[PDB]
Amino acid sequence: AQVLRGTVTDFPGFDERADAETLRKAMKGLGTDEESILTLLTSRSNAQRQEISAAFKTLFGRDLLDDLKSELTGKFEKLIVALMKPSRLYDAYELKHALKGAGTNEKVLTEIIASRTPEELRAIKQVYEEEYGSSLEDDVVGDTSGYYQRMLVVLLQANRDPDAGIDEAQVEQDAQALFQAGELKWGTDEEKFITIFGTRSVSHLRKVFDKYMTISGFQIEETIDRETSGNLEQLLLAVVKSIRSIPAYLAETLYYAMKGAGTDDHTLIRVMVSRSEIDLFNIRKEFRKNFATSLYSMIKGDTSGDYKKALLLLCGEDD
Ligand SMILES: [Ca+2]
Ligand SMILES: [Ca+2]
Repeated sequence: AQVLRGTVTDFPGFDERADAETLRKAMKGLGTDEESILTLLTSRSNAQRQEISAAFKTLFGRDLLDDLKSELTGKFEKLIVALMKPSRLYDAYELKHALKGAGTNEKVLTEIIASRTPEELRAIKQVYEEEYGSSLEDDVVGDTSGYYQRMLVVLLQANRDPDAGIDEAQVEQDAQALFQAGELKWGTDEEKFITIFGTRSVSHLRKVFDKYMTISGFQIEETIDRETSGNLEQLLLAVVKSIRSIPAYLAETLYYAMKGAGTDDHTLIRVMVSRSEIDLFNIRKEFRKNFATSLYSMIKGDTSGDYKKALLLLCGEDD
């Protein structure tokens, strides 16, 4: 399919001492030059941002991060601070920040654990432990319940079959189980639908989604309802949608985060930063295709200020 790319890449002919001085010049004295800051950081890669941060410290004896936290304000500050976080630690940080006793944010839990590949989930599990000194499963387990928690664990095991010629018997039989499960409202034999959804391979599972509607008339997603359903049905839907296309799922997330009154700035920030160098371009295409409107335009009509200016640049084009 389309090759996978972000909207941010290495700045060619990058100078971390020159960068560091531009940034210093933009904060030194009363006031701030927010346009210099947002225009520089937005067109430097995460790796480069970290390099500048280091040149900052060596040529001025100050911490780049703190200076930005005292110079900057609001949603704008939140966006730049996110941009500066090492890409290796970003996903674990967000997981960690969501797991909070009874205040736990399941939406974030669902969204990162359902759209990340095994390779990515394994790395997040290594990093999390290193940083917060505890394993991710234990924290998930301690702050979640029911088959929701059980399915989070199966997926965290980052262990789903590799692709191979499909076994067409297994597909019909597997489409059958899921049909019945839907009928009984996803609240019986969880152990059975759970092994199917988190262990079968992506190609096998795309065949199954196909058999299911032949053998049922509607698409799996129509048996779940993304507004009222529980934790578990919400996970089931994210999983089905991410199987079909990660960029299509992240594009929908961005859409419901702006769609309406206000904006879910947290969600908009978390998806734009995190995917800027992976698939933001692809998310842009799906978005446009599926919502009949460019992402660039929705952001432009939902945000304002330097917050808006930096997000339009990360977006980096009108589709
Ligand atoms: Ca200043
Ligand atoms: Ca809105």
